[PDB]
Amino acid sequence: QQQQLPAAMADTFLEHLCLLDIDSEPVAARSTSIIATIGPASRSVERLKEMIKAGMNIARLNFSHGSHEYHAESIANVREAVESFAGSPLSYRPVAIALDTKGPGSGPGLSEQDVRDLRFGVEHGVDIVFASFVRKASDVAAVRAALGPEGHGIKIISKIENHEGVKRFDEILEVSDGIMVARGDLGIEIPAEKVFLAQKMMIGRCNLAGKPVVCATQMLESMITKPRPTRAETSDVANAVLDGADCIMLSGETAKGNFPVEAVKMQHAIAREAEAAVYHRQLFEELRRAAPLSRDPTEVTAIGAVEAAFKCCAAAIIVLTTTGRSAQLLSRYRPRAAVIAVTRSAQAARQVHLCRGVFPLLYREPPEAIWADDVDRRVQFGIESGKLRGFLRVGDLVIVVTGWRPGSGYTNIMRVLSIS
Amino acid sequence: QQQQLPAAMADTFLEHLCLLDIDSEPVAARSTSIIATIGPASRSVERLKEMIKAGMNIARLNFSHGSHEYHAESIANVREAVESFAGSPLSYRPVAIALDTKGPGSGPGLSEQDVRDLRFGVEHGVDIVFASFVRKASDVAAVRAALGPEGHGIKIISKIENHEGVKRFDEILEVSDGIMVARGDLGIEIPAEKVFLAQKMMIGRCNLAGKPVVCATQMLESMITKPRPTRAETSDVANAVLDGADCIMLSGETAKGNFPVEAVKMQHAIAREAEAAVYHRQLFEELRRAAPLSRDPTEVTAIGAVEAAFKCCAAAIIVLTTTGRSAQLLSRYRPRAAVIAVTRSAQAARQVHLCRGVFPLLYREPPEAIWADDVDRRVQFGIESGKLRGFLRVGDLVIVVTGWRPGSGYTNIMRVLSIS
Amino acid sequence: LGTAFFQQQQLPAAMADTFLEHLCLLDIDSEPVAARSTSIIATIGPASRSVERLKEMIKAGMNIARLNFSHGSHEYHAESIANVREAVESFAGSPLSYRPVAIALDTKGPGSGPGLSEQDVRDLRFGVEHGVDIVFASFVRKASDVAAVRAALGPEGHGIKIISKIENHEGVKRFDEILEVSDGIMVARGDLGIEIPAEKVFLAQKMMIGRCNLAGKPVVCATQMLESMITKPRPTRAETSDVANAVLDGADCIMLSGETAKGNFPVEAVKMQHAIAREAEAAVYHRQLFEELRRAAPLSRDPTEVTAIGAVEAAFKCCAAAIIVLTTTGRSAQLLSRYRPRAAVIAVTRSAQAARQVHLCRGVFPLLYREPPEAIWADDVDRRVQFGIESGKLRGFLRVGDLVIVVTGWRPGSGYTNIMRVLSIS
Amino acid sequence: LTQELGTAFFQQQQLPAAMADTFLEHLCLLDIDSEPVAARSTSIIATIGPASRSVERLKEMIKAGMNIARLNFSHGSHEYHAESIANVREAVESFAGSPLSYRPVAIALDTKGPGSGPGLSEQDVRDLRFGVEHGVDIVFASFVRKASDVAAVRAALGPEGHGIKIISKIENHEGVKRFDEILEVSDGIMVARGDLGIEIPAEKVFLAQKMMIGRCNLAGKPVVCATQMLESMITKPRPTRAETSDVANAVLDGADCIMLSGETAKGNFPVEAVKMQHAIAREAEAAVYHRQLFEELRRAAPLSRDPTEVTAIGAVEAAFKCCAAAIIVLTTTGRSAQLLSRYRPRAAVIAVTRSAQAARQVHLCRGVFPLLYREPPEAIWADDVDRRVQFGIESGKLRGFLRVGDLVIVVTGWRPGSGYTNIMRVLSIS
Ligand SMILES: CN(C)c1ccc(S(=O)(=O)N2CCN(S(=O)(=O)c3cc(O)c(O)cc3-c3cccnc3)CC2)c2nonc12
Ligand SMILES: CN(C)c1ccc(S(=O)(=O)N2CCN(S(=O)(=O)c3cc(O)c(O)cc3-c3cccnc3)CC2)c2nonc12
Ligand SMILES: O=P(O)(O)OC[C@H]1O[C@](O)(COP(=O)(O)O)[C@@H](O)[C@@H]1O
Ligand SMILES: O=P(O)(O)OC[C@H]1O[C@](O)(COP(=O)(O)O)[C@@H](O)[C@@H]1O
Ligand SMILES: O=P(O)(O)OC[C@H]1O[C@](O)(COP(=O)(O)O)[C@@H](O)[C@@H]1O
Ligand SMILES: O=P(O)(O)OC[C@H]1O[C@](O)(COP(=O)(O)O)[C@@H](O)[C@@H]1O
Repeated sequence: QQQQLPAAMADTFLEHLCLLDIDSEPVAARSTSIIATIGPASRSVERLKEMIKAGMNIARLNFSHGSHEYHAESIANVREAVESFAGSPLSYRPVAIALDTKGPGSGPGLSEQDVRDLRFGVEHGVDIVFASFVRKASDVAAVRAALGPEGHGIKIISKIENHEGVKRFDEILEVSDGIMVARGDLGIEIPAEKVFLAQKMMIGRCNLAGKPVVCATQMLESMITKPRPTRAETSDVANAVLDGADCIMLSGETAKGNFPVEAVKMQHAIAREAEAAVYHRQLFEELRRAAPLSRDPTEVTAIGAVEAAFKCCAAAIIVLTTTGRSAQLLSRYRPRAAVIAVTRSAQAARQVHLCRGVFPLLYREPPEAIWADDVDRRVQFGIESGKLRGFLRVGDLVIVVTGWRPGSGYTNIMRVLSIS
Repeated sequence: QQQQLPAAMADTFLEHLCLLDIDSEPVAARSTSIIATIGPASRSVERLKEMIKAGMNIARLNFSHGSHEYHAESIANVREAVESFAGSPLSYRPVAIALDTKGPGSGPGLSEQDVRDLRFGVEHGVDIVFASFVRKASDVAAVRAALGPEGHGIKIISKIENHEGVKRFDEILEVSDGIMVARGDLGIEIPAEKVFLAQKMMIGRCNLAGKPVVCATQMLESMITKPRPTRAETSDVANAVLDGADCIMLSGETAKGNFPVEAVKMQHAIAREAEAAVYHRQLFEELRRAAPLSRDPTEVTAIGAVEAAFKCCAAAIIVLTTTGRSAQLLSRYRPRAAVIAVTRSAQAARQVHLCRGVFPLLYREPPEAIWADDVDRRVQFGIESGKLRGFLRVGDLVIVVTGWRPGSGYTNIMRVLSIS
Repeated sequence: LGTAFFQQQQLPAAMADTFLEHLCLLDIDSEPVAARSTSIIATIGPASRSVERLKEMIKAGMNIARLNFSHGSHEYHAESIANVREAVESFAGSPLSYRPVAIALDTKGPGSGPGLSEQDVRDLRFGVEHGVDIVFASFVRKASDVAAVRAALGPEGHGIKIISKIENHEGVKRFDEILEVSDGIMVARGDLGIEIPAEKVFLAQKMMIGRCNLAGKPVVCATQMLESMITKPRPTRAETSDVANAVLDGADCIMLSGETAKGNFPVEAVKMQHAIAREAEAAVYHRQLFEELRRAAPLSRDPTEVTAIGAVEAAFKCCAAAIIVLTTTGRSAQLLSRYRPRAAVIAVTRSAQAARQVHLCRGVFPLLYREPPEAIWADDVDRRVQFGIESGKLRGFLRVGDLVIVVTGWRPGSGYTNIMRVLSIS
Repeated sequence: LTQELGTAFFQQQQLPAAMADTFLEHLCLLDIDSEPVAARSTSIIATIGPASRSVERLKEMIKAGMNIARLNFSHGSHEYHAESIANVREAVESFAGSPLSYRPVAIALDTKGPGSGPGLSEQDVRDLRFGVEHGVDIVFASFVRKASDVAAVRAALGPEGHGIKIISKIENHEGVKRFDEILEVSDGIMVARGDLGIEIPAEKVFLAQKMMIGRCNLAGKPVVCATQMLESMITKPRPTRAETSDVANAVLDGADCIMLSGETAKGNFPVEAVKMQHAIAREAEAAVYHRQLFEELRRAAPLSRDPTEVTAIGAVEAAFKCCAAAIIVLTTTGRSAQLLSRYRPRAAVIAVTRSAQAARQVHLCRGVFPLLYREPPEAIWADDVDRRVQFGIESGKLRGFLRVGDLVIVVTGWRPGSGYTNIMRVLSIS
């Protein structure tokens, strides 16, 4: 069979490793979202469109370099390239816009420049903030305050860049929306030979907590100048996916390199192969065993849907979401099935890329008179969207996750549907 | 906590054994159905009513002793005592009627008397047939043929009573509806020291097949004369439940003994305690791992519902059934939650006692004009009944299993309900 | 390779990856070949006082002889000890087939008051004077009760093993403190089934056996195991079930109280208990049992404990017929037993008391070495090795090629075990 | 007063992370402050070239932890490689003054390959005969595609080259497909990712690496991870975040050896790359989840009636039970040490042998620390055995392996000869 299914059927992880096949082509859609740093090499509207077609999910704006005028233009080009595909909603791919802060610099609270960068992001409608150099939970609260009452929906991903941040990780993760393993600065503050330990630990604690985790810095570094990466670069990218990272990131690879689209395509290729090599048998059992009991129907429905999808090898789990939460809760159980999130919120659709295996679609049509009808219309939108994108074929089984009443947090239904 | 919950939380079976508490009272309803052999000591309509209140689920008619007139009278008195409780529809407990055949005696095929006995059972509306001395799959086919065209809906439980029956078990189970470990005759054909091996093997193979299994003969033998059983008798009963038997049975204990109701009450008491001592953590994992993948939504919904019920420690899994199949498929995954089956079929309600943890409700209310309304009215019937019988309290969580259109084999929905 | 050995003593059922597949692979035609591990304790009464009949019970597999001091005078029980030791030493002519038997004293109990009853003090002093090996302390409810029994033994009764009978609710609740100070536990289901609901007795049994297995201390299942056999020649289906399940639960010993003491079939009950125990031992799922027992056992800096886990692991790897261990106090063999190997722990000791007492730990087969000590200890141990090997070649335990694990020490005495060595037979 | 000095232990070398019941819990328990204390297991293979040819710099590489010296026969004349052998052996035997701290180094020959078309290359025949004549210990057979290719290399060595270990470099798709037959006839495998990354898609190389390492771990045969491990260190003093990651992951995957090519052969930081590979490998070994690794390795290993194999599993089990500092094994061929290594113990497998070749070759097995016993054989073998055993104890005492009060597992045999191992004995230090 295909997509490492004989390797996934193995009773032991050693058996699984021995059953890995280079000829077993991956068929599932690429789960681990790609974050591309936008710079001179990736700012043109034609090239940005190419990167979207290549699989860029999030666009990073590094506020360490660049003026507010430069970054406002970065956003416009990004938006314009994304919106050119709006004419065909069944194929429109949303892209999130993230702001990577410059950092507290001198050491104390939040830098004055960062307050001005954060209020700019709020004004320009950014979805995610990569908080540079977070060392404690008070640093996160300061960033949340710097966004104000308008920046409430914006996701805060804390960049762990030093030893203090690693030690105080649990308090930072509790108050953050997710973590970024910013290996660049981290490789300097702590010994370079200990960085993998911090990466693997953070990814593990994030997987345990259900919160997104981003692997960052020098993933395909040689591709800035060369058309093909090193054997260690392909290895690192594949291992970040195998470790359980929700996102993979490109810095100078897409910002100032000669091969921006090629780095995106390469990251996509490796991530797709690594996802099929995931030992879901033990991964799901351990994730389920580790997850505490829940009396929230959204969480209870998530584990039931993931279990049901595993049983029939469901091609996708279509979930109707409003804030992204239902999709995030399905993602935490790491299913082999694609979590197709259908939401009317464009912000939630962009943000849900931080979760692994979540494929957002934006329902652009107005709500129907009968809620039951409007719900079924969105389920069909996700079936039609997944059919033209290759996710679904006729005769496939899908798990459909819905709620009992309109509004966020009412998810409670899982239903087994047969395609067409 | 109560119902061996600290013992169930343990990561290892040894830790589970060490965590068993005598003071941890069981709270869940008694799953393992009790089959009581009706004889002179239990013929009384007055006494039958007491045994129904004591927890008798199935009434066995041993055709080795007794005339057709004697047994048609026993059935008439059983049904009289059962329909006396039909005034309260939320608390009406259905009882199945089983016919235990005399056996092939000599051997050319099915005995001449058995053909008459089987024709009688069909005419008298029996639900289950205990086929005595089954040695091959041809023996089962002969019994099904004997049940003519009318009797095609009677469940056939094959009594494995000899060495040939044990050897040819897999072919017999494939054609049977379930197995009875008839240890009486079995303990004579094969060495008495090897009977436990055959019992444990058959129960294991039946659990793996999802088919019911009955433990029979000398379970509380001393209680025929004495008011209290031996330490080995309580042990055997508890161990049959721990082994994974769907049903426990009383022969002379209830048919000709001085303590018929007391034996039923005692079997109930032991079974309730043994069910709380079940290590569901490994049991469910092994049962799930062993069960093959399925493209049947009834099957897929069952594993999703059982997984969702474990996650929240759901009070009960309310399933709407017609043939009892949906409830049986939930039972095979051995949930801690009570599978409350809500059916309009009187026969299916009686027969569903063969599956462990299935609590049937006969829905006598008239069909509503709108099917979705009728489904919800039936779903609420299960909630009303369980809540009345102590199964449910307000604020509890239940897993509700339904289907997309009316008619059997369309089950595909699992929905997390919060009581009242 | 062993052709018939593939379908043998539930080996296909033991090879299974899951316990459910293990249950499905159990075969009635797979005859057990290994020696019977779970020791049998027979209560000696009027039906079993006869020296002639005692000899039959020894040949039938009785390992320990119980003296119930609830009935009988000191003269009545001293005669029993003489009858027993007489039958015991009748087989001493052939030391290679010499089966030692332990003598246990079951106390009457504290009656109805705080402290050890006055009769119990006399009974315990009697046992010390008569050289009993084990004491079944009736109605133990706390760790102070055990200390009182140990004090009543005095300076002479130091080697005597104290098995605490848990017979009531207080004893069940205070189990961990009682086990810490006891040498082992008896699940005295008779009295226990009265103090706590009869439907909760199996819970207490399974818990105690589990905690004893965890602690490495012996555990005895007692009362009404083959109760119907007091009057009838064959037991009930529930009785064979209970006996088999006690073995499957992990009990080191099975007992016959009243089934041998006053029943028409004393030898037949012993033979039946032996037959069931042998079948149940082959049905043990050693794959998960050993993994769980190893995982649960704490790490140790004691070479006797470290050697035990290494020897049990080595025996599983090659399907060693037996693990021959050279003990002095029965500790090295007890430490091997706690890891529950499929191989027979053949204990070779010069201590007659330790040889009798080592019956309390499951799978331990004691062989009293009567030959005199050689001038060189580095010669003595090597001859003590061959003594145990030839007892297996006589008793059927071993055949040519049947590899064995040999457990010895660096110097002679108590607790200097540190060597495990893989030996090939002939 | 605050007598918890065993709190410092159990908190070092990822011991809290190793004690976890689940692999997720293990990942969550990994600590950057938990310093590794055990000796570095995964052997380092350094490619010798212009940057690493001087005897002076070779001595620093040996002190930095180089275990095997690779001679790439794709570049270089027979005169150049023979001079490299003299410079290497000269630098190695400079430390022979203290046998209790002498570190042996193996010499490997990496062949040029069959070139353009089937059959063993004509240059390779000359190269292989040269290696035999010059006493090489290992041969990295370039571009092995089937079991016949291995047999051709074994034949090309001749009757003299019988002890030489043959590590087959899997460099193409055919080699990956026909892996099981190649491993059966090879002494070990090299995951030569350089050539491999060209023959098969670059995104599928990790799959081939992880599969090969897994099958090698299953078979008990050594496995080497090769090509671009610390590539940026050829020019820069510090590696990339992906390079440290890849090195650590090769160890975590279960590779017995890690390798440096241009990194030491033609780079500006040869010693620094060796020191860096050592640093990462040491940290990655403490992060190994031995709890499931040992259970899976034991479960997967077939039952054996060979006492050498039975003693190995018993010794590894006994070492985990007491957290033995080291497992001292007496070996002649290196087989007893290899069989202990396959079960992947946390204890250091200290191999004591009188064979200089076996001592060099035993570096291919992970966690095997060879010490060459130069003392003369005693008249009675019985005494001589417990003095070679004591040599290992005194060697560990000096080399920081053994502290007083520690426990060691000692693995010996019943008679002098290969494969006669059958004894495991628990010894307390000093
Ligand atoms: C304490 N001692 C002496 C022990 C005895 C037996 C075993 S065992 O045979 O390996 N063991 C049997 C019990 N199961 S299990 O409980 O998870 C269970 C798995 C099923 O698949 C299955 O159908 C039924 C059961 C089951 C359920 C409730 C009570 N009883 C059995 C786990 C596996 C031990 N494992 O570790 N310690 C063990
Ligand atoms: C949540 N995330 C981060 C996870 C990722 C992957 C897996 S997994 O693929 O099932 N997983 C891989 C790691 N092994 S293992 O560590 O026991 C190991 C078993 C071997 O047989 C073997 O050859 C090598 C190893 C091994 C690998 C890395 C470090 N030290 C040892 C266990 C099984 C997870 N299981 O639970 N959580 C998992
Ligand atoms: O995933 P979230 O953010 O909790 O919200 C998902 C919600 O979407 C629905 O499926 C559809 O309802 P809406 O009309 O608000 O879109 C709800 O029933 C469910 O609560
Ligand atoms: O258990 P069964 O035989 O599959 O029957 C359950 C059936 O009953 C329902 O739950 C309700 O419909 P009806 O009771 O009107 O047949 C169906 O949707 C489902 O297919
Ligand atoms: O059973 P124990 O108390 O652990 O002792 C076993 C003893 O066996 C021996 O191998 C032999 O002891 P002896 O020569 O004194 O009989 C000792 O080294 C060890 O102390
Ligand atoms: O590693 P190998 O080839 O199995 O050799 C191990 C051998 O070493 C010894 O300990 C000593 O052997 P030598 O005297 O031949 O060196 C043997 O008893 C054992 O058989």
